[PDB]
Amino acid sequence: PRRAPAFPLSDIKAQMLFANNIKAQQASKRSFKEGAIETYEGLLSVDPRFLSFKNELSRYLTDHFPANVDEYGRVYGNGVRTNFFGMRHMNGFPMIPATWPLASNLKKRADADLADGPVSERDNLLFRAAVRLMFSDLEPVPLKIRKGSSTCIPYFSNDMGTKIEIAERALEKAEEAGNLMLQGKFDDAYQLHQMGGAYYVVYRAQSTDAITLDPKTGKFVSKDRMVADFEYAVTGGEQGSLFAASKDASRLKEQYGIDVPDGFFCERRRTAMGGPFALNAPIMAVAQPVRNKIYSKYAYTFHHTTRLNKEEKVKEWSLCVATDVSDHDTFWPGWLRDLICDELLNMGYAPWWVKLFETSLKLPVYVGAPAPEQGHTLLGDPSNPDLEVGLSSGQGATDLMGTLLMSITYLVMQLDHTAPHLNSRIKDMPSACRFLDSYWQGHEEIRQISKSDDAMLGWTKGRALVGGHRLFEMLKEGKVNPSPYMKISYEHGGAFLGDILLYDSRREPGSAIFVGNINSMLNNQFSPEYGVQSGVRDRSKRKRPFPGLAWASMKDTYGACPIYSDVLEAIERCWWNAFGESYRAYREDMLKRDTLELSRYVASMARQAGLAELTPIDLEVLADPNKLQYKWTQADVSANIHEVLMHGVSVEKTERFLRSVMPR
Ligand SMILES: [Mg+2]
Repeated sequence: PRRAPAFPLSDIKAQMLFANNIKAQQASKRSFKEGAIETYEGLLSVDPRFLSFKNELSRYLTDHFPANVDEYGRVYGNGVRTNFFGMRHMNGFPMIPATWPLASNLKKRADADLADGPVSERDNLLFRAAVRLMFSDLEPVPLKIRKGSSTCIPYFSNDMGTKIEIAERALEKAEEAGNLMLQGKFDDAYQLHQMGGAYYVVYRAQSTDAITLDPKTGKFVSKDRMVADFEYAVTGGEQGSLFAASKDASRLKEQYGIDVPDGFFCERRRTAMGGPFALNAPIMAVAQPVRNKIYSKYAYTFHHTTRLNKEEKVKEWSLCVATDVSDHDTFWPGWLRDLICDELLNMGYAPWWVKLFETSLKLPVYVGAPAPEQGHTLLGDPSNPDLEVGLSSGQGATDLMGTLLMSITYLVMQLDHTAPHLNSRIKDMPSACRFLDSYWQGHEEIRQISKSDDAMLGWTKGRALVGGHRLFEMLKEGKVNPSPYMKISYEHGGAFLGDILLYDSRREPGSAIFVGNINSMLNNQFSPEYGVQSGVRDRSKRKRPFPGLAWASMKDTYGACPIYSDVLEAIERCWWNAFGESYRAYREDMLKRDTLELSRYVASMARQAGLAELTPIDLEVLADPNKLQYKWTQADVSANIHEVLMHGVSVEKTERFLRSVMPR
């Protein structure tokens, strides 16, 4: 069923992806690299005292605080959903090998018995209504760019001035590039305007992953993570193999002279892709106005801030179903990209813009280094973008693509299994739009709160409620998938956007509360994804600009967890045992140093201003800006703090660009 073409780095097609500069050339050739992360300034993730600490703490917390999750996956009591062994990884050392990204997910979807298009006309109207409501009356805003982010293919620039020039040029030339693509002249669009080429595959660490302690043997077992070899990836699974990657860390002693304590493993590695910036800029210029619309007009379903903001909505429900989606990005359907594009054309969107958007979701992928002596291969031909990878992580609108798919998928699930009496309200496009507009504002007896693959489905009192309970039972039974679109199940320990829904004896949403996940505090404090990057002078460009600041927001973020105090005391006791120092004093010193350093970056902050004007969100984001890419948005952050992390292209340039894209 057609193998994807593959080109080695030596091939002209791969050489054309990398500009004639040191950074781009280094990116093309970069071999497999691994090493201990600098967890905190002067502390490596493999430091013997640190691993001793992690061993004692993970064992103690699991012992004293076993998971309190009922038969229906509802969290109660202590607010704990699993063991605490997830911290037991040699951070910076990945599992081997990482996966080769699947060039086509068509067979993957078909074999999982998932649909190759909307099943019914109702579903087709709902997906199309989502496009109409999300992309209609948009207002232009400046194009915001993350400081220190790469432009990837072909320049690999990290310079803000260069990135602004690239983005401004992209907005000027997007029309000419899109029109070339409409003529099938992809090579010309890429050669002239750097719009096309490929995604650059970077493998990111998932610092904590499931580990269990086998009571029979007293030995730890890491969760097997399936990976595709090159043959499997190019054939979409027709040939080659899907096998468990090796998380065994024994090798670190032999290779690096690192002592590996019992039950410590190599980290899970996830594919992540970096888009060609010239192609992403015109997409981002439309994506941000879309987010502003859905987070304002449809704030009920889409705008999530605090645990109390979520709680106010959920408390009004008679039933709350916390869903789980299996491997969302890889299963994301190309038919949805095509349906979205077709609908945007029907709405009157510039055909050249729609073509750029379509192309961004079919683009080839350049594989770097999944393992030693592997990689440096382009999958797919940039002259005719035709890949079906699912949803590329570095595409300019990935969050919206997952949100569009999932929001409709969950609504269809509620219609099919609980509310057939609402089907008569969805007869054509105008009625589909009116119904969806009402549903997304939380005005119907069936409701939802969602973001990409995370959601909580609700039922108020009414005709759909009884069906809601049967659907929940069907999910518990786990024999039948309730959706034709994606693999849906219930979450084992229901949570929404980091906050655990803590139920009491009644097991009803009315008396349930949202609390911070204590395991996430431990993940963030002891297993960060990145090192401190102490060599990167400009802190605003680091992956973790001000790690010390997270101490100041900790009580606000995690204080509501039933075992908050217990965990902090266990940390103090274990850190004393391992380092002969106070963890609290260590964090207070880091908080002081980072507070002082922060004022250098904030124009409004005097030489020793303090954190007085900053919110807990501001502090969590300054310690981890990745939270601004999956948890929160621009409007949730103070303006003076957003400026530390982002820079923008003027609204004058974007306003002119947006006028040319949008209908009449
Ligand atoms: Mg969830």
